Amino acid sequence: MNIFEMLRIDEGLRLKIYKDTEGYYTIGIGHLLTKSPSLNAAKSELDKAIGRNTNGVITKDEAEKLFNQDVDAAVRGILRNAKLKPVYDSLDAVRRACLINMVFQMGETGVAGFTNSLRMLQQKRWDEAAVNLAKSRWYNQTPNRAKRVITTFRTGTWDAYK
Ligand SMILES: [Cl-]
Ligand SMILES: [Cl-]
Repeated sequence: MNIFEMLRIDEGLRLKIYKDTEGYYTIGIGHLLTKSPSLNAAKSELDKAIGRNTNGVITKDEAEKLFNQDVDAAVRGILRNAKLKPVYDSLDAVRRACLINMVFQMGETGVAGFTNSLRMLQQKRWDEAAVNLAKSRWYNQTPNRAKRVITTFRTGTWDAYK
C-alpha cells in the first residue's frame, strides 16, 4: 500500500463532474474544482485544469494526471508549512501517508489547525492523538474515512486498508 492507493480508496474515481460530501463540484480522484454553486463555473475550472474543452467529462489518464499533481502539491504544502513540517519529519513512512491524506482532504490550513493532535503525534502518543483527532467536525462528518486514517495513525500499519 502507498499514498496513491490509499487516497484512491478514500476518494474513489469518477470521470464526470460530481458533488463531494460538502456538496462542492469535484472530478476524478477527489479533485475539487470550485466551491461555487455554479456548474458553469465548475466546467470552466475543469477545462482550464485539463487544457481542453471537456464538457464536464475526462478520461482516466487525465484523472490520474490531476491526482499526481494534487498529491505532489499536498506534500509540498506540508513541507512548506512551519507547523506541519516538523511533524511530518518526525513520523515514520506509514504515518506520513496519514498526514498527506488529511491535507489532501482538508488543506494545509485545516490540518494545521489541529494543534493539539499535532503535538501528540510529534510526541508519539498514539492513543492520545487518536482520541483528540476524533473530536472534530472531520470525524463527525466523514466518520468511516476518518476512522481509517485515525487507526492507521494509531497502529502504524496498513491494516484498516485491508
Ligand atoms: Cl489544476
Ligand atoms: Cl467517510
